[PDB]
This record gives sequence, structure tokens and C-alpha cells, in this order.
Amino acid sequence: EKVLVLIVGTNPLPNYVVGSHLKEKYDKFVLIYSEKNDKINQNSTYDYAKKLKEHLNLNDKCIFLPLSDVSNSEKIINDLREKFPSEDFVEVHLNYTGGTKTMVVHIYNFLKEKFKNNKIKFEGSYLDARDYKLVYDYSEEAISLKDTIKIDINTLLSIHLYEDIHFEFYDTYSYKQKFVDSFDKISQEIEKAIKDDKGEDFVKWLEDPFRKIFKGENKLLEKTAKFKKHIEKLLKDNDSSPIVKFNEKTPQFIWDILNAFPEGKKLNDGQKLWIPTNDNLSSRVKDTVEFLNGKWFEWYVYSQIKSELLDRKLKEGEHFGISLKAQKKDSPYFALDIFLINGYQLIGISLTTSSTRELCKLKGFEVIHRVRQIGGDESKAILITGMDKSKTEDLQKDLAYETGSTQKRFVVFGIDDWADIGSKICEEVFK
Amino acid sequence: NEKVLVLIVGTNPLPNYVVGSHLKEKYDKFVLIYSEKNDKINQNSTYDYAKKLKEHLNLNDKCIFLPLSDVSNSEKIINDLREKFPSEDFVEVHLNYTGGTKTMVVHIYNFLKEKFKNNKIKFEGSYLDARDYKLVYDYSEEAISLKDTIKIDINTLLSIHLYEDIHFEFYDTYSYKQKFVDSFDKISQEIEKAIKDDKGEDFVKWLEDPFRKIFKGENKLLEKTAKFKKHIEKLLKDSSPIVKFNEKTPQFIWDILNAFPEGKKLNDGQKLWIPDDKITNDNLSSRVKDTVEFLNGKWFEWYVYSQIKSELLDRKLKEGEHFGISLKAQKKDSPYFALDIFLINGYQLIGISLTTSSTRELCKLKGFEVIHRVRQIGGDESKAILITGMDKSKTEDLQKDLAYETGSTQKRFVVFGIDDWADIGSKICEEVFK
RNA sequence: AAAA
Ligand SMILES: [Mn+2]
Ligand SMILES: [Mn+2]
Repeated sequence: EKVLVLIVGTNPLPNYVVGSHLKEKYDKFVLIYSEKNDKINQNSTYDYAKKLKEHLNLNDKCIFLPLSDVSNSEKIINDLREKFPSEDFVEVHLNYTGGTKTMVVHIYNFLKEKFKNNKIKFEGSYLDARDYKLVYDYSEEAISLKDTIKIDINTLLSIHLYEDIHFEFYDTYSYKQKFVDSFDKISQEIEKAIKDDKGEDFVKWLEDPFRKIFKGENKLLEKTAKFKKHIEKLLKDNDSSPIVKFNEKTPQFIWDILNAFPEGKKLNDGQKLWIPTNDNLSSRVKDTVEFLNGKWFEWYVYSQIKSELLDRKLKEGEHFGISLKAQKKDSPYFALDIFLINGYQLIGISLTTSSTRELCKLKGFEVIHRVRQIGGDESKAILITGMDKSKTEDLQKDLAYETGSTQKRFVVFGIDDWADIGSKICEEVFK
Repeated sequence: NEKVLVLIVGTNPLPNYVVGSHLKEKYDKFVLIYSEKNDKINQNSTYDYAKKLKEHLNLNDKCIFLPLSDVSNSEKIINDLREKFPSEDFVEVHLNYTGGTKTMVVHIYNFLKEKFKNNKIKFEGSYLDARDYKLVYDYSEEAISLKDTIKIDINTLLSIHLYEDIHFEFYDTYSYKQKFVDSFDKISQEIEKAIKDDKGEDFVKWLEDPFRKIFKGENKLLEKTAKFKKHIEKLLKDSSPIVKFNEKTPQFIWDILNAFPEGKKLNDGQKLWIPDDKITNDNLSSRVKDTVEFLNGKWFEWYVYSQIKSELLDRKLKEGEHFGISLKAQKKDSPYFALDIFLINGYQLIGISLTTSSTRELCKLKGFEVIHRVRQIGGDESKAILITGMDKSKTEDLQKDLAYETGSTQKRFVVFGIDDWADIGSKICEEVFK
């Protein structure tokens, strides 16, 4: 009988990886977790322990071992002496990656002593987050797990206690349905413009005049009356009106983008703004305005990454996708623009066409927190912005947080990366 | 004779500073075990933290630095210890093993337990509990609460976390007290009176419409008379926020507006002041610019700060050391951060981010920001409070939305909303100190 | 300071 002992902290991912790699070699699994004691400010990791048992399919081979106090050696040793299985194991393997420092020292030294009898082989190991290696005590076996252990997005979110997972594929992208028969032409025209280095020109026009016409009061594009009132206000600026700029200063590559939309979903009438039924207005403008206001950039980047990832053995749906959402039980949903899994490292990618320092900064804080919540503390966050290189470098330094590794866990791309964004993400993710 | 304290320098310097402050006076030597930098194994150095610890604990020549080449490798760790741990005769070796990787902990603990297993050398190990603020001993079985005994100031806290060029304002040096000299107290007391009268939600509604419709447009709208008068003529033709200002403004907001000096009033009597053609750009800016920026959000900063100041002094916190307004600092050659209010209870940093906004999306972004900031400057056990203008339901949603599990039952991200403004002083007091 |  051979037993593997895992220490259940609040990062289930390392225990999942070690367990996936070693489960075949063991007959019993002891998951050591914390009880909830509100009066010493101690939450339980039982919920993680259950998820580990569940996704590692341990079933009847799993023993759960609760510790009443994970900060007190005395009580830790007391609970171990009382509760640790007293069977005649021939090998006891403790992986001491998870948990508090005291849990580690005292579980380690408890087990080494309890099983000192040389009929029993004691082994300790540790999953190194920096170099993706399982290191054994005194053995220098040093096996890299970086490329060997895989996880899909459903398992990753599940062990971090997220549920109701939804995302989209290239074949299920929602705007492909909203723009029937025209999506490909639309996305081609946009991809052509970005590859021709017109992204900055595009975002400038989107900011002015596009957002000045089609973004104002809430439900502006849902009530024909409110929209015409907005049109007549802007016409008061005369030659300085956004409408005049729309009609007279729009570049040909933007007219071609606008004219790629289906006849009944175009913002223009000839080379002129369409000046207006509420449901007929919504059917004409709603999806088109929402797509042009930024969703297009989500699709563009996703289609640039897909190719590279297909060559790399990743499986769409399991290892990458677009428009990820999920929730903890009875809790609000998050939204992440693009996810990618390299081995067992989550890379969350957040996209904005903004060039403004303040807005991109806030999006940075957001993507850092989300990948931590859903993929754990060793996840990578990428922010793709419309900022110049100087601003992206500042933002990287501004939000950098130190965790002991030499590689950045928060990376910022900018307007000059848009044309070759697939290659830039390939380089950054697969290092 | 000689007694040595051993500390493991991870990337969270605060625990080590706290254990060191508590035990400094009882030890003759301090060994700071830190990591070396090696890009091949993706391993950064914690030397910068070790050096801040030596500095801010005033260790001087009693400090021995001990570098580890590889903090994931038991054999290299033991080798480095064998070669670099001081060889003098010690009567006591105390290892506090709170910091570092788990392999650092296990092998440093066991290396020292073995090396100093003599009958007359006292070996001790301790652990600082982040959850109940207890220094816990392995062999003596002591458990000593440090929550109220160990203190730290904002300058020391930010410095050990590698921040520098620290600035902030005092109650008596607050910036708007100069822009409304002779009138600040009257203005803020009128606002305070209304917010304490549960007019918060009404105030914010009015600020959104019509106040922000009239006074928030193009950049420098309120400093160019032509831009402002054009803007007003456009609004007048429309209904009009000018009509709503003149006809639908509640009495308590007239009382706030009328608390400003006459030359800083937005109103001309019981109507909106409209600049005449004789009004220069300077006249327009001098009348309106500071008043508008205050009413558009800055007032909230002063309001919340003023509601907690007496409570903090009553708890013997020292302004400037343990609390303050408009904190800014930076890492070397890096952009500055801005934090609306900071507070320090014992050694836990509380950062408070304020906004009058009631929109979910904006309040969520500010939530992410204060979470990250207090982590950067105060470490992993800091608390972030976000005070918004949202209703209770949106405030509760946002707390659960951004909640992150680190093993504690007390939340380290707290959100307050419009319903909390009238008693925000006691709300923060109960939240922070209980 | 519960994969530093
Ligand atoms: Mn986005
Ligand atoms: Mn604020």
C-alpha cells in the first residue's frame, strides 16, 4: 500500500498537477485541509479538497483529513496524530506545495517520524511554480511537468469553484449570426485595414465622429425619437458637427468597412449618414454599432491567434476560446475576452481599442484580478490596447507586482502590435 | 552568550518586519536568508526586501545576509546553508519560518534543527499567523498576539515594499481649504449637514442631471467664455438642463450652492449664472472652476475623511503616520499611484477608494484598482475598501463579484454604497477595528 | 504571511 499526501491550500491548481502526474503510482490519497473557524479568521479549503477528489477521480482511495487550526503547530500535530490513517503503508509520499508554512513543516516532520521504519520509504516533493518542475527531496530527479500535464478550461474553472461555464468558438461566434452572409466580408475588410496599419486611423475615427453620433444617452439607438433629437443637436454645430465630419472626412477604407454590412444593417445611406420605428431602428443599427464600437477587435485578435494555436496542438474549446463567462455559486458572472491555456498555465487576454492612459490602466487591474480568481496565483494576464509603445511600457511598470519569478505575469501590447498580433502573442505565451 | 534570529526573506517583507520589530531587542545576530536572481530558472531575487529589512529594523552590523542560489532545490539550499550559515557558538538559534518558498522553509528548518540539536543550544521555530495576528512558537507552545503591540507607519510600510517619494495631505493642509479660503468650513459643513440628512442619493441624482450636463463638456469648457456661452445657448434651445437647474433644484442644494462665496457661486440668485460678454476667460474660470471640481466629486473625499478623523484620534492613531488623505508614491522610475485615503490599524494597511458614481461598470473598475494598489504597497494581507454611490444591491453584488479566497473569513475587499454615506464614519470604524 |  502506497499513499500520496497533498496539502490543500487555496491554490488547488498545483495539487491538481501533482496529482495528475502521480496518481497512477499510488493506492491511497490523503488530502489535508482546513476546517472553518470564523473566530480565528480561518476559512476552510474543504471545497477545494472536494474538487481535487472529483477531477482527479480518486473515489474511495481518497481520505480527507481536517485540521482545526492551520497556524498552530501544537494543534496541527495533535490533529495529525489523531486522524492520520494508521495503516501499514510501504511508501508515504508527501507533496508539500500547498498550505501554510506551519502545515508544511509539521506535516512533513510528523510523517517523516511516524514512518521512520526503513521498511517504509519516505519521499517529499514540491512543485516549483517558477520553472514548472516537480522536485524531489534529496533526489534531484527534477521532472519538468510544463509540457506533460494538461488541463482544459472547464476543469481549471471548476477546481477554482466557478460554474456555469460558457464561451464561444470561431464557428459559434455570435456576430456571425447577427450579420448573415456578410460577416466574412466585414471581418476581411477590417482585417485588411489592420494589416495595412490603419488601426490607429480607425480608432481615431471611431472616437470621432462615430462615438459622438452613435453613443450618447442610454437607449439612444433604441428610440427613433431620442436618436433624431441627438441628430438635430449635432447639426447645430454646423460645419463643426460630427455629422459633417462623418460625411466629408471619412477615409475610403472606412467607407468600405461600413458598406460591407448587410443592406438592412448599414449606418450610412450612400456616402452619408442615415437619418431616420423603434424596432426597425434597433434592427438596423444595434448590432452594427455594438460591433464597430470594439467587439470587432475581440474577433480580429482571436482570428489572428487561432492559426498559431492550431499548429501548436491546442484544442479550441478546451485550451482556447472567446467571450468566456462563469460564476461562483450565487455570485455575479465575470467576462474575459479571450482565454488560452499553455500546458497548465492560464493566459487571460483582455482587449481594448482605447489609447487613453486612465482607461487602459483600469482594464489592466481588471484582467490581473480575473485571471488570479479563475486560474490561480500563477496565471498570466495580457492587456492589448491601442496605446503607443511608450504608454504600454509605463503601464507595465505601473501595475507590475512581484511574486518571485523573473518573467512578467502582466504584459501590455499596443497599437503598433496589432498587425502582427498573432505572432506577438505566440512569442509571449510559449516561452 | 550570543543569540541569533533567522528570517526567511520572501516577497512579502511585512511579516518579517513585524517579527523582527517584536524580537529585535532579544537577539544579538540576525540572519536574513534571501534568494539570488537567476533567469534560467525564472527565479527573481528578494535581496531588495532583505536590504529594506536590515535598514528599517536598524540591524546594522548584527545583520548577516545569506544568499540562496536556488530556492526550489533542497540539495542546493542545504549546500548554501552548510557553506554560509554563521559558524560562531550560539546559545540560541530562533528560526521564524513565515517567509519564503515551502522548500526554503522545510530545509532551513530541518537544517538548523539538526545543526543546533545540542543539549545546551536552544532551538526555536516560530510562525506569524496572518489570520489572527499571532506569533506562534513550536517548542515553547506560546502564542502571542501582536495585533495591538506592533505598529508601523505609512512611510516605513511603503518603503519596505520598495515605494518612494511618498506624499499625502493632512486635515489642516488639505488643498481645497486654500481654493475656498474663509469659506471652506461653511461649504463643507452645509454638505455634511445634507449628507447626514440622507440627501446623498438626491444630491448624486442632481449632480448627474442637470449639474454635469451644464458644467461638463469639452476640455476647459469652464475656462473659455465662448465655449461656455455657446454650450449654454445650445442647452437653452432644448428638456433643458438650465430649466431643470432653475426650476427643479431642491432647497438643500440651493443651500449648498449659496454656501459658496458670492464670487464663487454657480448661481446668480435663484437662477443659473450665465456669463455676460464682459466676462473674460479669467473671470469665468475664477468664479466657477474650483467650485465645479469640488462639487463634482472632491467634496466626497473631504467628507469621508472628516467623518473618520475624530474616531482615529480617539483610538490614538497619529495623523500622517497612521492615516492621511491623497497618498501618492512610486517605485523607482515608475508611474505614481494615487490612493484617496489610507489608514493603518496596527500593521494592516486599509486603503480606501472613494467615488460618488452609481454606475456598476465604473465602480467595478475602481474596485479592481484599490485591490491591486493596496496589495502593491502594503502586501498580501492588506484590506481594500471601496466607497461608492451605488444602492445596497449593487454594493453587495460588487463585493461578491471581486471577492478572492486567501484562507480568511473576514473579507479583504469591502464595498459601501449610497445608503452608508450618512454614517460612513461608524461604518468604517466597525469595519476596520472589529 | 495557505505553488515565495
Ligand atoms: Mn475588452
Ligand atoms: Mn476617488
